[PDB]
Amino acid sequence: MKVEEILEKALELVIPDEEEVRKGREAEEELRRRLDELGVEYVFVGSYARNTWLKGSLEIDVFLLFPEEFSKEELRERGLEIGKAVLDSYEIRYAEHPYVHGVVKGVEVDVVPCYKLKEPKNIKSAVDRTPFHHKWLEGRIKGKENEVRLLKGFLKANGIYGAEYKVRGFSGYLCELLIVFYGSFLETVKNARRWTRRTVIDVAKGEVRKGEEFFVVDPVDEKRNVAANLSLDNLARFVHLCREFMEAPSLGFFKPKHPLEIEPERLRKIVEERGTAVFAVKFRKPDIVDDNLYPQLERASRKIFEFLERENFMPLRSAFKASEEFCYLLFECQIKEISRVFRRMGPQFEDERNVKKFLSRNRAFRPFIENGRWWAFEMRKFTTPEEGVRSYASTHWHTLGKNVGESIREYFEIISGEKLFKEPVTAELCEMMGVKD
Amino acid sequence: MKVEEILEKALELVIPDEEEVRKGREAEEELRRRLDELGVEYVFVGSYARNTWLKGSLEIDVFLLFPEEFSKEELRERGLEIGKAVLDSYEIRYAEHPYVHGVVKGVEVDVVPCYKLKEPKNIKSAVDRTPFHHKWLEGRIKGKENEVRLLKGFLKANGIYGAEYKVRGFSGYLCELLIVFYGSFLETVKNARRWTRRTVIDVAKGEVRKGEEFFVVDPVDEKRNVAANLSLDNLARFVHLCREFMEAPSLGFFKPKHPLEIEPERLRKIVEERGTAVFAVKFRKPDIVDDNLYPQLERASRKIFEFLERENFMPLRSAFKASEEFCYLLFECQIKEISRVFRRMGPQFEDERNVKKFLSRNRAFRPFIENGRWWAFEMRKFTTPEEGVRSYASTHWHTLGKNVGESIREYFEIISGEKLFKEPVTAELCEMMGVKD
Amino acid sequence: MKVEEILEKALELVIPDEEEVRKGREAEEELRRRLDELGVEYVFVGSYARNTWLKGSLEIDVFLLFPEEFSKEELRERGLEIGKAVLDSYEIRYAEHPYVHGVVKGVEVDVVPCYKLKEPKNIKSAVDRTPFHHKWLEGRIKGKENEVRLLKGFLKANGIYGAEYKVRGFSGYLCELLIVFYGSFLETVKNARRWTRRTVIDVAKGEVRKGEEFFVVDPVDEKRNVAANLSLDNLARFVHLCREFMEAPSLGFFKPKHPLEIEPERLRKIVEERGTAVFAVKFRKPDIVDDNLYPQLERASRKIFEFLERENFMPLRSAFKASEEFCYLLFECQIKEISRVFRRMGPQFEDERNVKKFLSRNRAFRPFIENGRWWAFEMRKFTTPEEGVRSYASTHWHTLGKNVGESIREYFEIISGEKLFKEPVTAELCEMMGVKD
Amino acid sequence: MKVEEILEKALELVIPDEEEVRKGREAEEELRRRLDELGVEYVFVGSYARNTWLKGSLEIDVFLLFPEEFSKEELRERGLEIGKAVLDSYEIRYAEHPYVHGVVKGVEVDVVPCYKLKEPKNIKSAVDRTPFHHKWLEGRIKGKENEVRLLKGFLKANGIYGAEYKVRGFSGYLCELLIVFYGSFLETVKNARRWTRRTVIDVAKGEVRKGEEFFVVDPVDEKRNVAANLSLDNLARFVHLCREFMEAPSLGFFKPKHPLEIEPERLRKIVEERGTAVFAVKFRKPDIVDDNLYPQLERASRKIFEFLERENFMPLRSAFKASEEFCYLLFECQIKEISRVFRRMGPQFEDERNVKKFLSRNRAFRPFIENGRWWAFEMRKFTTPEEGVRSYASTHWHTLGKNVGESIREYFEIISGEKLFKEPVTAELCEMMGVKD
RNA sequence: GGCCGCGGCAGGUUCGAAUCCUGCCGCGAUCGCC
RNA sequence: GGCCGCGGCAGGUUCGAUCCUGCCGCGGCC
RNA sequence: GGCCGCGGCGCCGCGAUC
Repeated sequence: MKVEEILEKALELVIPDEEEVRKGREAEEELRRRLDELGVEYVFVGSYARNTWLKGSLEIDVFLLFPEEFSKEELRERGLEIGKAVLDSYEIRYAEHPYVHGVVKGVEVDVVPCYKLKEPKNIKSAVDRTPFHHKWLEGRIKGKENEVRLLKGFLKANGIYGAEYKVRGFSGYLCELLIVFYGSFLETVKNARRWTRRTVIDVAKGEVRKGEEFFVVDPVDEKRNVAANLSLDNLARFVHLCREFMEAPSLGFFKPKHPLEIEPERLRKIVEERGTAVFAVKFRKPDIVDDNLYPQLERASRKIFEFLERENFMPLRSAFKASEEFCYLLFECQIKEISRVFRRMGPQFEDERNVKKFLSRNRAFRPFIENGRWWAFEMRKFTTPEEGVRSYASTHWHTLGKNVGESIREYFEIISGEKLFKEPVTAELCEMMGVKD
Repeated sequence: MKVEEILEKALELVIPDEEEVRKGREAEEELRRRLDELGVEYVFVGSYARNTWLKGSLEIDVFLLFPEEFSKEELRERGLEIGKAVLDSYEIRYAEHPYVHGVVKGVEVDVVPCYKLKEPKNIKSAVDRTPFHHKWLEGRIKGKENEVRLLKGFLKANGIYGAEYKVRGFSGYLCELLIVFYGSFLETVKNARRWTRRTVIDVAKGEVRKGEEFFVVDPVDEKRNVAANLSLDNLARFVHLCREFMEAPSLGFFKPKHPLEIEPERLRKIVEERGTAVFAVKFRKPDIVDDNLYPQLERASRKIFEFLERENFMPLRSAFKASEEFCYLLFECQIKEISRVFRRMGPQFEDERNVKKFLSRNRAFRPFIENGRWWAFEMRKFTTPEEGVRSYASTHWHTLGKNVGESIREYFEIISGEKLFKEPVTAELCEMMGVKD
Repeated sequence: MKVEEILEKALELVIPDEEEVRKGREAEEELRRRLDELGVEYVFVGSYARNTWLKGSLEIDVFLLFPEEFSKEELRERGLEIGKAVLDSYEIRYAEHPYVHGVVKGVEVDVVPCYKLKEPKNIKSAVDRTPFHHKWLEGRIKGKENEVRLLKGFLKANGIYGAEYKVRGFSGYLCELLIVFYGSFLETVKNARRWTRRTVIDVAKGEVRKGEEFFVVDPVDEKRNVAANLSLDNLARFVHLCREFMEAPSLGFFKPKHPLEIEPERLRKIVEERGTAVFAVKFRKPDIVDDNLYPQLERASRKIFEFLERENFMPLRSAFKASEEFCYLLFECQIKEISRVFRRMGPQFEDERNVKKFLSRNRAFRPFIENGRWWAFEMRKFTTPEEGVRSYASTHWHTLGKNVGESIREYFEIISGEKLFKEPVTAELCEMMGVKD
Repeated sequence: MKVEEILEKALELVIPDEEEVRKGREAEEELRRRLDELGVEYVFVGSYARNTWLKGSLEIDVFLLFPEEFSKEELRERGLEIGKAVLDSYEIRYAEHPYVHGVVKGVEVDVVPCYKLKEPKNIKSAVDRTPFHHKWLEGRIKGKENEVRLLKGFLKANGIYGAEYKVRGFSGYLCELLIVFYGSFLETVKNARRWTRRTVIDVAKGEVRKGEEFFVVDPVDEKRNVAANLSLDNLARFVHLCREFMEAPSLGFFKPKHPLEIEPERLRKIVEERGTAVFAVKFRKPDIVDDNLYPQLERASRKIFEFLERENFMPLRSAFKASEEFCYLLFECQIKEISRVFRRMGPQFEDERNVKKFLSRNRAFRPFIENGRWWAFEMRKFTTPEEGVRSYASTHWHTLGKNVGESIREYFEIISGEKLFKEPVTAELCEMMGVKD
């Protein structure tokens, strides 16, 4: 019902209120006062500094600017001292390098040390790019803050905001570049309908061209792809989302979807209708950050999926879920059970030695010749995908990711049938099988 | 035990007794009397003329020569007419060209018209080579007829004698060429152990060499392969047989093996242990010669096998049988049941026109994106190999051979489970599954 | 004396003599006989099959051609089986697939299994590319075999033939492509003088252009760089060698260089005069193949080099050496000894709290202010590069390569002075320091 | 069935048939005529001369009796000449002394030259004792030939007949002495039940004593033990077999046992259940006689076993097998994996010089004092028995037997897991793990 | 010839060997043994 | 006459072409 | 199997090379 009215109502869901702004302003003023006491060079960067952060996601980023002369150690020591002295309650977090996360008057704050550089050519670390990113945007994004907020809220409600591995979606910095390029949320959406997996957007040169992959050229560093970790599938989803929006605009595009929580009985009747084998590999979650866990959950799923393909259980899709205590690898297979007998390949009839060897082994049934080479009927170790995976996870745990694999070595179990519907994975199941609400 | 005594004992199971010879002599000289009255050019050829026919398989071949001053049409008229006016209880058989077949004083006889040719260059038809074959062998095979009979007996015992499509084995002409080449039965068996699927035996040039296929060069025409209809798997079986015989010689090799009759309950218990689906397509046998029938049964069997692979029922082997009234196509699949749901591939996400068309269809489940393409869960019309073949044979009867397919069109039934073991196909089922005695 | 006369004398050094060719032919014949006996499809490939192999380096490569339907497991099983059967004193090696290395009539052979492909697009495997490399070259290289041999000998004599990691030079395939491109060894050398680190040679297209890296396009796959593992410095050395050859042609360019082998006393005096700290980290060689060992020796020596840079010992160069039992990482530093006392950075003067903490630590000497920042004199844990490396190798063994690092972790020792000159590293030290003959 | 009838039945499996006697008798009488014409001093001895040879194991032993004047290599080459001019198809053989082996009219013959001695005082080698052994037995054994053959067959059916190193059991001569001592086969078995590892059987003195070891005094030489190469464990096995036989007599004791047939999968499941490390050392078999090979395989096994004990992998049992081309050294260990860290013992605390040296070695962790003594943590060079054996076999190949060790030096593999069950060692693995079915 | 058991000499391992393992020699045994 | 192989034509299948079908001549096989 | 580069926050994952 009228795009302009929808976008107007969508701002309410995204723009922070007076209270949250005032909460940030008071923390900012206190933060600067404490920093100025220490005589350190610093700069406020990121979403807060440009006023492009979402309602409910207030977080202040302060970058400490140190001379190029400093060592990495000196960069760390000094930085860790400034951070502790300036925050009410601090915590040492780790990324490319250590830094300090904490709180100032109720507001979350990151204090990150980096080098003060003259040109982007000296950029070695990623934290060294962040100040240049801010410098490039601070003037170009003015007046277009709410457009950024619309784009972010849009992506967030559809589960593709954030470039972290859990999402493999759009980074905040990517959104702001898109707004600078197209000028508004609506124009971004309109043009995105024609994006391909070979689209190259170059804000600095002000042009769109064709490349080898979907590439958003960092105006600060032409060799960097800002959308590097945006998956092909999430790109496709954004493009299709944009087509749907212009076709029939709705405020519902900006509203987070409520997961499908159906009764285990309806779920049982669905699986019965589909006639598939549905089961899960449950194991204890490794104590590691999301950015290590989720690529490993992806790897473990893929390996078991490929195994299921090789063993002729014909997997349809896989999925996974991480809770606080347990992880789950979910699978659906077209084959509930396969015959015990299978065909074992032998040598060609010409090979006297190896045929003799092949026929020497005792078997329940007689080998045979087909198309000039020997074959033998032999017996499978397992005849259901559940037991197949039980065997694979037992013996090939080392291939299911470093930490995920090691955990599966210590403990795992196969859960199938209606017992699986008791586990907290019904939402992932319904999504996996494409269940309509 | 030893070879020398084995072959001596084998000659008894191989050489026609004086009673069988006398039966043939009295039919020959009488048949010549009728060819002299009419005063027509004739010649006795084949296994009878060369005295190399195997015991029990007495059959006289008489070719009617006619001048080159005749068209392809004129030959059959005065050909068959001389045939009918010479044979007592005659009929008409169809293989290549029309010819007469009838019994004269006990034994059956075949009268084939053909041209009288000077050199083997004016050879248009295949029956034009038969005189030259006989003329090439009649001198060279003298003194080696028992060696020929041993090889024929050895082959007929193990179901690979005869080049007709029912057998796809060794022709009688091929057998005699091999004996002339190797000098004896024992030397043929000894050397054949080293035959490969690319061995070339050039009889006239007295050399073996490597080629593109198993090729026995016809002395009369170097471009012809005497072993053309000898299948690859029957070659393999002969090589393997020859190896086993030299290793542990026995008269049993010259005696046909037991029919192997298994009771329906042990057969049921076997199928259970294998865990496979076993079923048959039953239809009424077309009234055609075996050389037309068996290639069509092979085709129908293959087409259904390929359908089963394509539909992911994972067939193991197939076979077929033809009784007097019915034909059977036998199959064994590793999949008894597949899921109702399956994946249908859609267009890539950039392709808006086709994505819209792909998503417009109503389905029970939500389509999804994967690796840049759309995919849809859809439903199979059948979930068992039996039900799949019911559908296939019903709508694709036409491609199951000209006559076999037409019969299947008029009537067929799928027979599975215990009810199949009542059908007269137990021998073929046991062979197919490699059931050992 | 003339360029062409030298090339004529050089042919004697690179062309295989009659005896070696005969040794190859007879091995080939016996190998073909063994393979044909087994019925397998195969193809001779590589330098031997194309007659471009270098004098004294006779080696036969045979690829077993399997159908695409074979699984990897079947491919590997049938491959190894055939390899073990046709080769004497065989040996199982491990590349992409395990393959069989062995001997046939005194000649070394590789039997490698691969897929028989129709189009090069089905290639995701390096061994699958080899048959296509052969088909592309077998015709185009005819009449140019001696030119390839000239180029290989030129490269080998100067230690840059072979793309394996020990060499990081030119592969045989690359050499042959270059000869096809330029037509001769002389033209290749003449044009190579103008090569740069951005040169792109497109062989199939017969053009040269500029790119991001030195890139020789594989005619079978335009995405592949045939010179991928040619190091930058070895490219540089070849270009320089080419300029030198054309300037003053000599047969010496084709002759291997003999090691220096100077007396330990002379080497000692050279190091004394240079006034440098020269030492080695000695540890046991891991039982791994060259292609894993050498990249790890490169990493380890590089990591220790960087440590020495950080610790202000001012390294000049590093080198390494692998013997059968031991490995050596060699270093030369401009600093033999650094002062005990050093400068420790403190906080800026404004920071009252951290200054206090900084000044509260007990020290032998008083802290001081310089450029608005507090500093303190503190003591180094080590004062020689030998002891620094001793510490670093002890505590950071994990960064010196997985296998090399694990070895050093178990045992290493720092050798220097007269003890070092007794170790078998004289050649490497001389080269490292640029000692003239 | 009574014992008497079982023994009556057993004779059938044990006495050579009339054709075998006529074969040997004709070969004998013919072998004499050739020896008499030359006018050479000869004597028939051994199991044939006394008619005690077991069914199927016919061998004619002829000894050439030469004067004492011809020393060593004088009669060695002369007797060898006589051996050729009497045998049909001969061949030379070694084993502690030289001789000639061949055939005479299908029967196998040995021709061993030796000294003609007055009394058993002039004894030099074992070849000089044989005629005296024969002389001592030829009269006493008369009428008890079948008792000897029962004992021989009994032992052979249980793999403990023969003194050769592959067996380490009862020699034929020992068997005869035992029958002469106890009178019959049945009395030997009854009394053997009470044999201990200190039983001394003195035939010449007709008594049993208690001594230091199992000792059967040779009636020809009181100093030598006829049961010298009978192992303690085969003595044990025989005594246990005799107890079993008298408790529940059976003809089965005279029939050899078929090896245990077992699926690789069951074997994998077994090793999983046991939780042990099971692996083999595979290498090419040296071309040497059994009497040299097997003692070397025993030595190699023992050495590696002792290495495994020392390195705390806690081996259970070992075994070995020789195939046609390869040997296998099998091991089962209770430790699949051991920690990298271990304790190294240092000097006593008061020993200042040695403490200083011990502590001078740089190490990852701090040394410590325990019970008046210094200790340090250090790192193993391997953490699995597989890694350990690979290292040990590489460095200490020389000690693993003369020929066996040299072969290992050239090449060996370590095979474990499921790959090992493909090797022809399943019977041995079943035996050493005590697998029953 | 190979293996087995003792005596002698030379190495390796070690902070340090009469002893812990490798090698070269002498004397017996087994197939001292075979 | 059937089967197999090789070419051209017209339809099914699919979101749309890879894949199944039918029709005509060429070569092999019984 | 190891090495190099990319990605996300030194640890993981993915590409290139042998």
